[PDB]
This record gives sequence, structure tokens and C-alpha cells, in this order.
Amino acid sequence: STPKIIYTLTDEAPALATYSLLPIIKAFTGSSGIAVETRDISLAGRLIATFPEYLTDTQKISDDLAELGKLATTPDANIIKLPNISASVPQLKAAIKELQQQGYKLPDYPEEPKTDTEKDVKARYDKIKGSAVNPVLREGNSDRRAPLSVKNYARKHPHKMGAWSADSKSHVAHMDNGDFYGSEKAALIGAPGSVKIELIAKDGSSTVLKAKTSVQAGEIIDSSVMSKNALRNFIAAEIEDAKKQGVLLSVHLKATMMKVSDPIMFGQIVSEFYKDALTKHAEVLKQIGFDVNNGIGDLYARIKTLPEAKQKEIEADIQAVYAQRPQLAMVNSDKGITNLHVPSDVIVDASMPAMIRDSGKMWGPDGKLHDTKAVIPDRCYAGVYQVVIEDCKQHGAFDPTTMGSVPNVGLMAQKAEEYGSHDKTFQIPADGVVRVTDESGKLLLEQSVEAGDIWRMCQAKDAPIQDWVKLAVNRARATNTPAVFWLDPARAHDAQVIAKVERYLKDYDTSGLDIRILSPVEATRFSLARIREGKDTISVTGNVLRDYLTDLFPIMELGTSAKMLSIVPLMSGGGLFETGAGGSAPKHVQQFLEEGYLRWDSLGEFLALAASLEHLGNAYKNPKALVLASTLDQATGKILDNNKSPARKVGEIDNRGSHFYLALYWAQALAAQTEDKELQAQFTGIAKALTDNETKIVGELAAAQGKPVDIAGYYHPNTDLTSKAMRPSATFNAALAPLA
Ligand SMILES: [Mn+2]
Repeated sequence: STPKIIYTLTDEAPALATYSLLPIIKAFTGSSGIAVETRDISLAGRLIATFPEYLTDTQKISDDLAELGKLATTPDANIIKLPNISASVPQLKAAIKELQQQGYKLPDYPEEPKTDTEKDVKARYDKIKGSAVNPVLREGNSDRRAPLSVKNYARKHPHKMGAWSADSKSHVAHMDNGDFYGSEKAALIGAPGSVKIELIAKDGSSTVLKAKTSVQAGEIIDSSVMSKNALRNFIAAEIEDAKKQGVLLSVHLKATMMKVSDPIMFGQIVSEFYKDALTKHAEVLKQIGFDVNNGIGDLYARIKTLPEAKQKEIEADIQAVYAQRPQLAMVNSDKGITNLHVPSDVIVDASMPAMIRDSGKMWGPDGKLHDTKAVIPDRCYAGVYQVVIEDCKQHGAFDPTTMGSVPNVGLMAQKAEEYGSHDKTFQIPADGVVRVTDESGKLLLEQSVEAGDIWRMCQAKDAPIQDWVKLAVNRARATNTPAVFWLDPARAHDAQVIAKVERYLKDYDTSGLDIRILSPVEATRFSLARIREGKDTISVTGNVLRDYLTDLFPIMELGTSAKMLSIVPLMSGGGLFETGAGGSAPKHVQQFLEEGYLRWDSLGEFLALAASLEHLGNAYKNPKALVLASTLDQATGKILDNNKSPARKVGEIDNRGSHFYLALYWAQALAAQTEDKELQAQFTGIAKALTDNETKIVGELAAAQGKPVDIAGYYHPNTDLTSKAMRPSATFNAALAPLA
């Protein structure tokens, strides 16, 4: 019956931080009638939950991801979601190995299943790897923006911005035709039903690609195709031009999430770039099972089984290739790891803003920065980035001390658009035409295709879209800031969305508001003009642009996309608060294990918690929760103003130290506020204890630094050892003891 806040237990860095912060949260929220429950969505937990039949009664655990998904569609849900692993196969195997060493008899991951058991096992493991969590929890749209506190702090403490030259040779390179953008076709579903996706080959034959896909009334579905011939010709031409202009060739895709389309596109780029070597050694590469879609790094891993004489020859022919091609942007120049080694190394949402901020440059083989030709094949979003680059060439770097802000209202509920296209993406087996028909046999979408092409279909439902418009009007009204819908009338999909947006906007009183619809490129130019004059503009966009813009603007404005709000007003009425948009920082864990220092910044957790408390306070009419939220806002502001966030080496406060300061400031705020006497009385002694013991506590926390830390594991560490290491201050622990 007590109102609950679900706190996700995740992986690596945030997981460690949670052992320190969660106890604090529980202690501060207890007296206000709030309960905090955890749900395990860690890679290891999701693996264990999936194979109960291979486990002892005591090893089994509840399937918390499924539980959360159900919760996300309930009216009173209140979830705080921290960053987590979207596992690569290597991470998956590593986690499986660790668990087996711990006694969990999980089956091995079979990369090439040849038995009923292996096939069943691989299918299940495949649903666990990759971006498995977000699609389940995101049952609402996105309200992502940096808090005013963070913006104001950035304004006063400007981060470094690479200077821009009007002579910069950097730019985005995209196809002119033959891409998804140029072939998009859409249809508006009239009534409930389902569609069939079939390939009608030239040889007359027919192949069902996906027999059934349920569709709702008012749902928008669209098909598009990336032409293999056009992509290859585009790549070949850009390779030559990069070499001619003397710039680094870089590639910006979203391989981990766009698990079907992007690795294929990545592979086609790798194939054309290294064609002389790959063709020459075609037979032996097939023999060792080389998978070009997994990058050239896959070749280096698999050739280690061939005679040393062969490895030598192959590696030499690869070097001959590099001498004939333009230089590649590097992920790690010292180790010779290029942009083409691993598909998941360079991720477009973070890589493009990083490049734009750093003078439009990337690392070259020499370990220095150089201008670059950023390849983003498809035209749908490539233009947005080009506009930013041109803006910087003409106006110079952005000025964090005066620039405005561009928050985002994004459409993502129910795996909207590209995010739910994976099971409807197919590499075409043979020339023909793909047809999408409904149950009555009506032809909804028809696309001519060639063998090797990438065909895909996306879906966008009406309820998500109406809620998305509602959210946009809400934000515009709350901030009295102009809002712009980024929709391209030339795209069949966007055109269908525009029709809905124009209709739904009429469902609101927008009299004193400034709302408009512009194509992505026009929207970008409009927003950048306003941002440089210090004005704000709300970007209202689809799922992918939500992803891109919420990394892009925070990077320019704040120098980081790790300090902000990612509020998800669940369509069922609940609230989901994501603490961070990034990864779980494996490197932070490495430093912690090596020298007992955790540099993870929990600011996002503090921000999300305040939003969660406010949500609970309003939903349950709990006055104390609202006071807890207000005082936490103050404490978080002091963390920023008094510079109590983690440092980087050893000696200074780390993640644990920042949590102490949060507790200190929060308790002090609670003891001084005049809205709730019971909380004031209760936290007076707590504030005194933390205040009087600041030096002693900070010292005990610092004493836990400087030595190796062993928590008996990585993906599934011993909880007692981890808890001990993350809560080393007996004085701090004792100070919160009275809390109930
Ligand atoms: Mn992102």
C-alpha cells in the first residue's frame, strides 16, 4: 500500500554507485511514507532470469525486465532507470563465463547452432543481447532537457570549445539517391488488422518475409530501401574524394541499436574499402568464417588460426590497401584501431557532436586531429549535421556563455519509427518487388528491390503521436518558448505525421504560443539562429532525431550529455525517469578495481530522484514527498555551486564523497525548511551529525582509496564485498542510523 519508487539495479559504474546512494535514498524517504524497491535489469540478472531450468532453486531470480514492462503500463508506476549494458557478443560471452565460474550452469552461447538445443539457446540469448531494455520500458514519449541549474552553471563555467575555421574541409557526405530517404512510401491504416510482407521474385517465385504484423486503426506504416549498388557507388566515390581533399574518412552509424540495417551498411563500406585484400583472399576468408558486417577487426581475430605465413601475407595486403586509400578516422591510433574495425565503436549520436565540438575534427593515424568527411549514407538525418557544421564554419564555435537552449520532445512510445523496425528489416535475397498487403489482400506498399538491398518497414501508432503533440504543447506553454516540429513534407512518413500534427494541435488552446512545422534542415537553421542570439527553441521530433538532438545540443551547451533530465511521461499515467543517456562506463569500474576510486558522476540520479519524488508527491498527495523534492533540488544545486562532484584521480572526493555531500546538503535543507515541521525536527539531528562529522566522514571515505578492490566478479559481483567497498565510512553509516 505504501507508494513505491522502483530503482533499477544495472551494470558496472552506475551499479557500484547505487550501493552507496540507494541506502541514502531509502533513509531520507522512509519517514515520508515512501518505499524504494529494486528491480534487477543487469546483464547478468537478465541472463539468470532467462534460464531457470539450468539453475538450482536458490540461483533462480524473478524476470524483472518483464515485470518492469508490465509496471510501465500501469497508472501509478514510478521508475528510476539508470544506464545499463546493451551487450555485444563479447560482453554476453564474458557474462556467461563469469556466471558459469560462479556455479550457474548456463549453456554456452552457440554462434553457429547445429542442434535443437543450441538453436533454442541462441535464440534466447539473442533476445538478451543488444538494446533489450529501452524498448520494454519506453511506454511513453520523451521530455529530455538539461535542468536550469546545469545550464546556469555551464554559462558561468564555460567548457572548452574547439575553434572553427571558415577554411575547414570537414563536412557530412551522404547519398544523393538510392537511399532509404529517397524510396520512402507510407500508408495510413484504416482499420485494425495485420499485414503480410512478401517478396515477389523475377523468377515468379514468392517468399514471405514476415507473415503477420498487427496494425491499428490510424497507424502509420512505411517502407524504404537502401540500394546496394547505389551505396557501393556512393562509398567508392566518397573514398576517392576524401583521398583527393586529404581529409580523414569517418563513418557514423548506430550499429548496436539498428542491429539489422547498420551492420550491413557498415559491412558494405568495409567491403569496398578493403576490396583489394578481401577479394584476393576471398576463399580463405570464407573458410575462417570472416564476417565483414562485424568489421575488419573480425578478420584480424579469425586469421590467427591460419599459418603464420598466411597471416603475414594478409596483413601485408591490408597495409597495401591503406597506402592506396584515404586515411581513416581512428578509435585508438596507438593500437591502430580504425573507424572500420568494430561497427559499435563509433556511434553517430555521440560521435558527430564530439567531432563538431572539437573543431570538426577526429583522430588520424598520426594521433593528431584532422578535418574529416563524415559518412552518413542516408539523407533522412545527414542534413541536420551538415547544417550545424556549415553554421560553425560561418559563425565560429558556439559560445556556452551566451547561447540559448534547444530541449527536445521526442516521439518514442511503443518502439516508434526506426526503433521498432528491426524485425521488419530484410536483406533482399533476389531481384523483385516487396509487397505489403492487409488481410483483405489490399496492396498497401510496393517497392522494387535488387538482391543485396536492405528493405525495412517502420510503424508509428496514433496514441503515441497524440500524446507526443500533447507533450509538445505542454512544454511550449510551461516555458512560453517557441516550438518547432521537425518534419520533412517530402518524406512519405513525415507527411503522414504532419497531417496528424496539424489536426491534433487544434485540440489545444495554442493562442499565445508560437508553434510551427519545418523540415529538419530548416528547423536546424531556425534553431541555430535563435540559439546564437541567446534564445530557446523547443525541438519536437521523431525517435531518431530525439536521439541525435539530445546529445548534440547538450554537448554544445554544456560540454556533456550526462547531466540532465530524461523524463518519460508513461502513456498509462505513470512516470519513468532515466538518469543518463549514455553507457555504464567500463573504464570507471576498471579504475575502481585498480585503485579504489569511482569517478562516476551521479548527478543524473540526483536529478531523476527529485523528479520522481515530485511525481509521487503530486500523484499521492504526499506533502512530505514534495518537501523532499524541493530540498533535494537545493542540495543538488549546492553540489554544483560548491563543486562537490567527483574528481578523477585519488585523494579527492569520488562518487562516494559526492553522495555524502548530497546527504549533507539535503539534510541541512530539510532542517532549515519551513513547510513541514515534522521533517524539520527529524532532520535537525541528522544535519547536525553530518555537519559536525564532515571532515571525519570525508576522511574515512578517502581512506578507502589508493588500493586495489576485489568484489569477486564484474558482471555479477559478490554483493557483500561490493556493499562493503562502496560504504566504507562507519561514521557516515552511523549518522543516518536514526532514519526511519
Ligand atoms: Mn543517444
